[PDB]
Amino acid sequence: KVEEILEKALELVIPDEEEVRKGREAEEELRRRLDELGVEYVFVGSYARNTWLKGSLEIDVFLLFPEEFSKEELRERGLEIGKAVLDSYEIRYAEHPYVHGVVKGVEVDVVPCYKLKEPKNIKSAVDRTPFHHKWLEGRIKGKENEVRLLKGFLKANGIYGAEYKVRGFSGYLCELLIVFYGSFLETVKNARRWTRRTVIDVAKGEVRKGEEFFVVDPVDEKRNVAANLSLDNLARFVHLCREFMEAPSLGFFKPKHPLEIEPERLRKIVEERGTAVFAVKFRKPDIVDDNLYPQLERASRKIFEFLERENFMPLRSAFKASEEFCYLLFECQIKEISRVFRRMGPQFEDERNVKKFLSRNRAFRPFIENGRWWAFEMRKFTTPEEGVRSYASTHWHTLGKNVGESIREYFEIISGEKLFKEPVTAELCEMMGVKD
RNA sequence: GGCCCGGGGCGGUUCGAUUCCGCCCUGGGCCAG
Repeated sequence: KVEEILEKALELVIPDEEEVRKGREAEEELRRRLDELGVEYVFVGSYARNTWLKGSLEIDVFLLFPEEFSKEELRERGLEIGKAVLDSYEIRYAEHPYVHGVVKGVEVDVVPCYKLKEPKNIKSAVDRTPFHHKWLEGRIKGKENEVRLLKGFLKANGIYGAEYKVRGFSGYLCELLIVFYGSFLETVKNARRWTRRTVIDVAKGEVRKGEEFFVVDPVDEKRNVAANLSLDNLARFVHLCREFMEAPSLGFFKPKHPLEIEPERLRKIVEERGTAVFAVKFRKPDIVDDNLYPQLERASRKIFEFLERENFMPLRSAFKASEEFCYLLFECQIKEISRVFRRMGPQFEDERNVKKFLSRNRAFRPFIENGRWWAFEMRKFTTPEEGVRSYASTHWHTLGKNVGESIREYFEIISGEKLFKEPVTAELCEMMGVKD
């Protein structure tokens, strides 16, 4: 039953003593190092508030800087500090560059920011993290394990991150929800009544109807914390809460096995579906996931849309990434359409336009039907693949700055066996609802 | 980089395009780190 299951679950989300101590001695050594240089800092993030999920230990140290400092000064002293304070350092880049490293074995993030009083005057998102901590540090005390269960849940089912690869619930959003509902269970029990029009103003301890799913930042009434959450993902969650409440289980907190299918079975299935299944392969632009994916979607979409307006009756799109390449997969209901198709002309009454409509020499001689003229034209392509090779070769520019640039220079369309050998059998099964 | 909203030019396609497919400049807003 519910309580039972949550009890054995705490064992998958709560970090064990050796993992907790390791983090401690790290926080310990790090505080020492920063103090021996006396820098004005503050630990924030799930580690600060002991809400981090077992296996995801990371300390996030924030360096407070005067309001007048020029951004550049913040990066330079920020880089300097991290340098002298870390065992190993490697510069990373978000809205502004920062340093990421390791101390006594654990991950550490060193982010520069402005020490400020009162939400406005914030220049970057980083400048808000400090507040979010101050606001969260007092109210979350005594619920960490709830935050954890809830993170483990979302993670287990692939919707925990808030980056563009997941488009799920950011950690902050998670804690914000525990603070509102009081515990994991109350959260799950209430999410079942969530709609795409639901608003959640933690600050006013209220819930209302809006024009989109909106969780208002306690610190900033205009910022939506769940801003990046995909409508579908929001759905999957509600549905996950309804199923969990109906039949609790520990399986909801255990990641689902990759479950890979032998290419031969997968070939039969597509044969059984009798659809056109092909992919568009091209070299992965060497860029960060936050830019790669929003592009892959655009790409997948433009092509999906080229496909349906072209009457190839697309059923689902999908994409995958690799160190090596990128695959835009598709499945159409039409392997081959006719060459002739009908075009709509003007109404018989409109002599002018009709005349011009007939000035176009065509191979088939247009006819009348229901008052207006029609014509028979010939397609430039007759299969989905044939068409996608056309759309891509000429519209690459509209498939995302980077993705589109790599497609322009090189890309190929795959299919058949040659396809179930590529590193994409998994997505294809998801795309096709393959089960068992 | 992506999304949203808005200006000024174009190209293609069409009997017919502000209205489909796209490209230039270009103003504001938002998202991820």
